[PDB]
Amino acid sequence: QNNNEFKIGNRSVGYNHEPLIICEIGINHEGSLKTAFEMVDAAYNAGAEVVKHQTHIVEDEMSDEAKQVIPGNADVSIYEIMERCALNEEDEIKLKEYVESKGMIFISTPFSRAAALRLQRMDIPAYKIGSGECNNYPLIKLVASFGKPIILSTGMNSIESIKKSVEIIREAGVPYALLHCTNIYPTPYEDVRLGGMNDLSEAFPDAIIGLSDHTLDNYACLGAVALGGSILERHFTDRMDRPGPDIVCSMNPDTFKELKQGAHALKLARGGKKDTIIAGEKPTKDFAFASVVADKDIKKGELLSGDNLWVKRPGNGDFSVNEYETLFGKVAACNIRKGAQIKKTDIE
Amino acid sequence: QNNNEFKIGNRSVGYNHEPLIICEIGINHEGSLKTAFEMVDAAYNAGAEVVKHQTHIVEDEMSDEAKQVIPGNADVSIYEIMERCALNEEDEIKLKEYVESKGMIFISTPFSRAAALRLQRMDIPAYKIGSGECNNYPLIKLVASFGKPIILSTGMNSIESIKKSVEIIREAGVPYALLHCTNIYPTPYEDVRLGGMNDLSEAFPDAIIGLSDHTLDNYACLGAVALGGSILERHFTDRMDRPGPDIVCSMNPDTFKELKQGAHALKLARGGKKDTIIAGEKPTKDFAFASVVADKDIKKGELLSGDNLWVKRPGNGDFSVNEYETLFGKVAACNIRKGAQIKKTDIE
Ligand SMILES: [Mg+2]
Ligand SMILES: [Mg+2]
Repeated sequence: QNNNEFKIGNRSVGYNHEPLIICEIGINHEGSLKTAFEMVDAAYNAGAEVVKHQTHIVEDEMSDEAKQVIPGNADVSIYEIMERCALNEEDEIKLKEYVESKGMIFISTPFSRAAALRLQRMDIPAYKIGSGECNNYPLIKLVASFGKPIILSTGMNSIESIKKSVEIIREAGVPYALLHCTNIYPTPYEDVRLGGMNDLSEAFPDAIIGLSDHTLDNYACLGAVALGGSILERHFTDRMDRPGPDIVCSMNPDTFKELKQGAHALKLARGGKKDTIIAGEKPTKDFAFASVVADKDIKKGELLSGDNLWVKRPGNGDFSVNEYETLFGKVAACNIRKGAQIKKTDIE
Repeated sequence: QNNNEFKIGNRSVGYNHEPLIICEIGINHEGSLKTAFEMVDAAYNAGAEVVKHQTHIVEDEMSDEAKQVIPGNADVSIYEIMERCALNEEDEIKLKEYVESKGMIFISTPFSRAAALRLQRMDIPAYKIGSGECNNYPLIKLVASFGKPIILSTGMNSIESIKKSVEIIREAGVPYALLHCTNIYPTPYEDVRLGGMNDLSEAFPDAIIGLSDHTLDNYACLGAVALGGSILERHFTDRMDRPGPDIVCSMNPDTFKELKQGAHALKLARGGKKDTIIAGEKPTKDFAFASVVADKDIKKGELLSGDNLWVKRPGNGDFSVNEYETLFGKVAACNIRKGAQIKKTDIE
């Protein structure tokens, strides 16, 4: 595929590295630092490498109009949901310390100028930009000016619209990833369109490519790895009985571990070339390929033909099945017994 | 990808159809028709559509040399294994009837001229050709002359070598599939090279493409489906504690069902295009996209600038974030309150 790569802290990402699973706790903590810690613990104990937050400062994120619009996966205004689940600056700092105290990488998605500036003050190692902000060129300009790598979700946006955000990122000179994404909560399998990842890599040859997913299980992400994806993001919860509008499409510790194991296998199995010679097949080639044999008793002086020659395993005969027709018309230099492999000494 | 398709009996196969899982009982029955029936039952009860056999007539399959060569996954000669597990013509006919009595499709792999002729007499709906015979051009010629579709495994062979077999198949005028395959029992993940499927489809645009697999689990096949594969073949057993050299890489009823369910999800999720507009994202676009707002109180007559304008959710404002910079230099036609969306009536 490609050899693009960059570092998030000490963790390299890209086609030639192990796929990175981003555990998006998001708003799943419902505004409780204690709940967030329980989810951070569950992620740690499951083997997570990265916990991602969402940084919500509602007054800079939304105008008063947001109090009258309802998301497809809720029954109250987006403003109410965000004001309910937002952690304040003091608590988010503690959350980052807690994640890092567990040896994991902390990143977050700013949904506003104020949030981006908060995260720059905390000095996070990379920035996630959500699909809603993929076309927020002013906010992308700000985040790119921080000089850290950017992971950009691309849901709800065309290649043409994405080109403008990538132009800004390239101008700031930071490496970046593009996550294919579909922003329906939850997303039907039929809307995932894994082919969109190929479209992104074709259009943006310098991007690390991955998938942000909101389906009900791991299949989409496993397919993303088979296609060459390097970053996988799903929401994460410690328990599936938690309340919250994103819980239903979340992984838990057990399904995280399943994704991690499947991503490892598919990282190994993906790519490569048909024509590569595999040493381990040699014993099979040696017995499974066919050699030319006599199909009847052939007397000295008789001509070899398609009527007195055939081919049978194994592959150690003087003439392989690929040389079958070249023997036609040759002269038997001695009697040849039916069923015997044709020897170089059998022909004149 | 493509719209190639053909019928195996009443079952259409190809990119636009449900992936077909071939339950390869093979030599797993260890020569016992009773055992083969138990495996056919297990496949039926698990939901299998196709049971595939192997047709071994050892005298036409192997010369005496085969009694001295040992496969990588056994400790006796290939001749001994095949003579031990082969079903005679009477038993194979009963096996085909039994499979069909269960509503499933019966196909088989001939390893010899005599076996191919036996299967033509039984009138099977399609022929599998194993990777060992992919370069057995004489045998392919014979099988292609039967006028039934061919499913050709391509392990241990180059594209160049495969082109000669496909030429023969095309000349006979039958539709065909190409299964990418690696013939190590079992196959390490790192040797699967799922990219080989892309190589085959590029070289042979008229082929239905799939995977024949000998890994220890379903990951390779699930990746094959994500990449567009239409046919999946794994060995199949009723129970994993059965003896036999291929049992260890076999699926059983539970892992068959898991593959069937994963292949369904990935058939739905695969392919497609990034730029497709998804109706279900519309509610999210409506609240998640940003509109232009006043970043400070702006007095009538003042000019709009990057210093007194910003952007915030939701997306119902008169000016979207993509129009942000076009407002620069416009004149406020009235006082504009900090935080308000910019209205078309706010500018001269
Ligand atoms: Mg999300
Ligand atoms: Mg096999």
